[PDB]
Amino acid sequence: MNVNKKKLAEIFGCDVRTVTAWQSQGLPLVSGGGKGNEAVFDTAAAISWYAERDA
Amino acid sequence: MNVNKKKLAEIFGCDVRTVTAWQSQGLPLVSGGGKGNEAVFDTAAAISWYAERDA
Repeated sequence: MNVNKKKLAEIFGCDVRTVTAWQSQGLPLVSGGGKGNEAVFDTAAAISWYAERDA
Repeated sequence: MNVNKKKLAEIFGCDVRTVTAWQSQGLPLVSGGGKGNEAVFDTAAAISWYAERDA
């Protein structure tokens, strides 16, 4: 689902900054820029990415 | 974040029934029962479980 970065962090159970570090590592966003209610991610895409990195 | 089954489904990008099938496979719930706004899951626990399945 479409979520902002803080909501992504909450969903994953990580700090927000960890998501931004994940962006450095290839985590896709759906629409960009940065922290808070700016960068929008899709939960399903983040989970697929997450699962394909340490699974 | 504490979510119901339909919200877990939406987050993962699966049908609700896939979550119930995931429950058959060891997916932890935080508080149980069944479908819709009944069974409550934590997103971080579900993601950890999902990621540890097969990658």
